[PDB]
Amino acid sequence: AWKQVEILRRLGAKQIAYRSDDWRDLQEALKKGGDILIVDTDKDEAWKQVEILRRLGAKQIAYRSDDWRDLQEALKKGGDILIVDKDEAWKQVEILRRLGAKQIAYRSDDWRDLQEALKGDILIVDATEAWKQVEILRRLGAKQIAYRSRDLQEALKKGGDILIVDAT
Repeated sequence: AWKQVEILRRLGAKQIAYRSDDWRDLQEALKKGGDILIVDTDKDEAWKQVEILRRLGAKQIAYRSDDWRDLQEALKKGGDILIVDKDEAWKQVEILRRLGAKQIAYRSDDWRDLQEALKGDILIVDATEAWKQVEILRRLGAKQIAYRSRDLQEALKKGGDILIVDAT
């Protein structure tokens, strides 16, 4: 894994995101220079990993949950980015924004649902002209375009602002 992030940052990757079940991966990706740490699932254990990473010196904390009652409590414990995963989501992100959230994020594998999220947002993409959705959202004026899991090398050249890496 460390050899794979080395070549990404040796390429034009300036922002790298990490996420896995073992917090030791979070704990040691922070020494490897990981820009952003994602937290995924138990509520109590999640907010425990937030208070420690903030004290471990993490510069960018991210929390993800479907229940917007759970994403408001991570805001207080140290979460810097809220990842919303639904027709009330536009209202769900409205409460969070008007509660102090400066960085919100929506994630989906369809740019139709991400353009709809354009109304501080991150436009996370799940993938499987495959990695060509960036040139669209960039033409729509997106400022933070993230990419999540070989296309990672390609989506960098396309213009993905953030890359997201997982377990194993």
